[PDB]
Amino acid sequence: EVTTSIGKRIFDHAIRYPLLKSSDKVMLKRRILALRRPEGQLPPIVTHNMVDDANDLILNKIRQVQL
Amino acid sequence: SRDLQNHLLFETATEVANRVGGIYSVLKSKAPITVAQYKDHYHLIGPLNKATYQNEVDILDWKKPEAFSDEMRPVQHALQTMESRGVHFVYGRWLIEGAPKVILFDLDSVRGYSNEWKGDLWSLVGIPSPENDFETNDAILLGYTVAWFLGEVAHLDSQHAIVAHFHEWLAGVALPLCRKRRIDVVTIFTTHATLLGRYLCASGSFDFYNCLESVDVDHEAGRFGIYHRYCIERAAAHSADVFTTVSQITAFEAEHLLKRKPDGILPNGLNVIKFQQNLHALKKEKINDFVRGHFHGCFDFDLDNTLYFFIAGRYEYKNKGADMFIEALARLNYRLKVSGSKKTVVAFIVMPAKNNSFTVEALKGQAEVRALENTVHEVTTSIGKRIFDHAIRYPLLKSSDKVMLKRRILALRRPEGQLPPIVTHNMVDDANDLILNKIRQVQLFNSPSDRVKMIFHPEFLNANNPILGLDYDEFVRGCHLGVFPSYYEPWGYTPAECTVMGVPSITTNVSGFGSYMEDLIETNQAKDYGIYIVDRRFKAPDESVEQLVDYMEEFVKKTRRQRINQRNATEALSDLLDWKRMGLEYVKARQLALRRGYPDQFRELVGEELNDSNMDALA
Amino acid sequence: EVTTSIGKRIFDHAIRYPELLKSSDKVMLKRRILALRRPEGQLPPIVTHNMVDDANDLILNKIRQVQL
Amino acid sequence: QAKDYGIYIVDRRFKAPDESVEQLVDYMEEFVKKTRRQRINQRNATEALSDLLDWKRMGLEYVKARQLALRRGYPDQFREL
Ligand SMILES: O=c1ccn([C@@H]2O[C@H](COP(=O)(O)OP(=O)(O)O)[C@@H](O)[C@H]2O)c(=O)[nH]1
Repeated sequence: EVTTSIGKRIFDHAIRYPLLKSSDKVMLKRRILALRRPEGQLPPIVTHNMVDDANDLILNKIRQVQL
Repeated sequence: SRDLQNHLLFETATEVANRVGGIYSVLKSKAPITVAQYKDHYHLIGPLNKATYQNEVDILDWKKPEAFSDEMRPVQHALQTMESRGVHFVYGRWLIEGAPKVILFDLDSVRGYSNEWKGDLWSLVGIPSPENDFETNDAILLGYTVAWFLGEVAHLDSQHAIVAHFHEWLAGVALPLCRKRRIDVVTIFTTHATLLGRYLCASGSFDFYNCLESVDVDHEAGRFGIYHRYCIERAAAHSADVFTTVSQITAFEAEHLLKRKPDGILPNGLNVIKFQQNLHALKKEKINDFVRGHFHGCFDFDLDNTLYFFIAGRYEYKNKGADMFIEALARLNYRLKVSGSKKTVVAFIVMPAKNNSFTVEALKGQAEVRALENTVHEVTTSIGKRIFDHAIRYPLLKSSDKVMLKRRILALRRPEGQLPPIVTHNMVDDANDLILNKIRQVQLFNSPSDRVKMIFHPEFLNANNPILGLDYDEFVRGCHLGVFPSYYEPWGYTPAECTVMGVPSITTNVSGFGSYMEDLIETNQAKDYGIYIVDRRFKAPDESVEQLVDYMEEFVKKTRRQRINQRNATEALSDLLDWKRMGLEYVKARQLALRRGYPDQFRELVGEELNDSNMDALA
Repeated sequence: EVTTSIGKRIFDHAIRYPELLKSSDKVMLKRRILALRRPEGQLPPIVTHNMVDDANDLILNKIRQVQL
Repeated sequence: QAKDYGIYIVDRRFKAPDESVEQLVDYMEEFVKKTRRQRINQRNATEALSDLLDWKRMGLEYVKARQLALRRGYPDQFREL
């Protein structure tokens, strides 16, 4: 959204002769905050909730080899 | 010599920088209009929600001298004081369209004073209330802190006069305080619904809008446990110079239930340009796609000649009037059989419920169709090449193709006298859920004799729904008619945003929105502007129901070109609803406060004496 | 346009259970083919353009002189 | 009603050569001065007038011309029918 806005502003200037608005910064800065990692929290090794997590063979191996 | 012209604003409620209700929106959508008027002299104030606040707020260091101008220095110093005394607060911009500056009061950093304060309060009124009220404690801690902040601002500032606006009882403690301390600020109070009003239509039943002149003064607040709270609300309403509500209908409760005719009305705007290729024709097709795989196996009708009706939002079964909708609907089916009509209505219900995600039965549908689609598409671009090639050389269905088509069709069969469902989900409490129960009773089971089909999707829509692949704003543009026949609805953003999206909607004169709209359009031109207002105040409940059914029949029985000219008029109405116009009504109320508080300073400014007894009166 | 009808037609049949080239289409196709016939034993050209000195232009005379 | 449904009929039979020109300039000037709403409506009125230009209605005159021609060639023959 922010970039096709830049697009129009740029192209328009060019077409009349002879970039980031505030509104934009406000929303980008929000999208970034939205993305923060909950403090020493690590990228998961599963993508699902495991019915029998503590026993599942694969997670157990991954845990042991410490990745 | 406090300045009336170049003056300052402080807006407070509990929903600043943290969603809790709909006020978070109102204040938010309002932002950029109000920030344009005031720039750095506008400040939202509210209690800090230590969880959400960091995603919501750009945290700022107010201590730097650049953090306020020389003119606004006083607030800096009010804050200096405010930290000195061990109150802590977050200062910064709210991260929303408008970037309005905000003050967030750590209520923990003052729970110390709690006892002296919870004390000073009923001893400024009556008798205290159980510690079983995390709500009012916060309400109070907040009020006292805010009052305290205003005192200091009025103490240190003398350039500008200060308007302090307050939304809803929870942020209304600060108000008695300001009268009873007689501090040099002018106060406005907006209720977004009465507290007494919510409880009375809770379970039941009192011809609410009818027998409320005739309602027990206090005892009624007493029996509901709401008594200490009513008193804050009542206390709040009376202390402010200006008393307001959001809709004409809400000012009828306000007057009788809190005993003060509101000096006006602040109806909720939207920023229209946040809503405004043919969209309708295109989103309709994404709906179509779900209707196809939902009615798979038994598809007896023309989607070319099918109308989409929807009701949507928080699952208030009777206030939202979902009762009348499912009812008006069964009746509409009746009428439509008799007149042997060829049209078909699929009605949607988008109210969230306790669920276990999508019925297997439903995911097979939107799988097998996505499947048939691919095959049909594969078979046809094959035909394409074979045809074009023949043509290009001068001077259709292969076997391989038939084999696979015939499979896709078998895949789609209906499990023998099995009927298209009325839900799309597995319902946690199916046999009790109010909506299914109604649909069952009026016997709409999507029988192929039925001209009205019912579908209930007990989840807010999200775009990557595997079944109904739309954002709700897409789903709306997609439909034909929105039906929101409410009982209790102080404003009701749904019908509003629905209208703004250029979709015709049925509303009711007991709906905040509906009331405002009735009192806007000249009665008859309503229907043709694509707003149907259904009277649910002066008619017999059964009379109303029959009026909703009338409006429905009218809509069905309409030529494509008619429908269009209506839609067009509802787009044209969208401009009436933008903040730019509803925002003047806030300026009317503040200017009231600025007068009533500084009358001679006022009469000196305008050069003459104007009427103060009511908002519009003064303009 | 012809084939995406054929699509719609097949897909509608299928979802509706229990020469698909409708002769409106059959016509417009019969037409766009005729539009392609090469005017009596004339050959696909060896230039795309209305050359000026058509006759004395070197690249051409050599194509003709090798009868391509 | 012509103006609303999209047809400006400039008078060029009666009026001057020149007084027609000022009437063309009128209709144009009139049209420019519409806001972008008034316009979208006008276009909606126009498209609606399409239904009166269809052969599916206009043809009925060709249907008459043919009938009259029969009547006329076989007058009493026709009278029976
Ligand atoms: O799939 C949906 C359905 C509804 N809504 C929103 O739910 C909110 C509730 O509407 P309203 O403010 O009128 O309150 P309600 O009528 O739900 O009590 C509205 O803003 C809708 O835009 C949504 O975001 N997604």
